[PDB]
Amino acid sequence: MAKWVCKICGYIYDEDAGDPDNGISPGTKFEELPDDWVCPICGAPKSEFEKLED
Ligand SMILES: [Co+2]
Repeated sequence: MAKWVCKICGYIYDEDAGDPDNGISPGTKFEELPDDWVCPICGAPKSEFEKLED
């Protein structure tokens, strides 16, 4: 699946890994993350992520 980078801290949201420590199962698309999910490292909102693709 796709990977997204936090433009603040460099955390990679890997859709294949999800974010289970914060309620997100592996395989959850970025678009499907709750609106108020934040970067688990720096706390940045979803707005600050960019998808890693051309
Ligand atoms: Co971050």
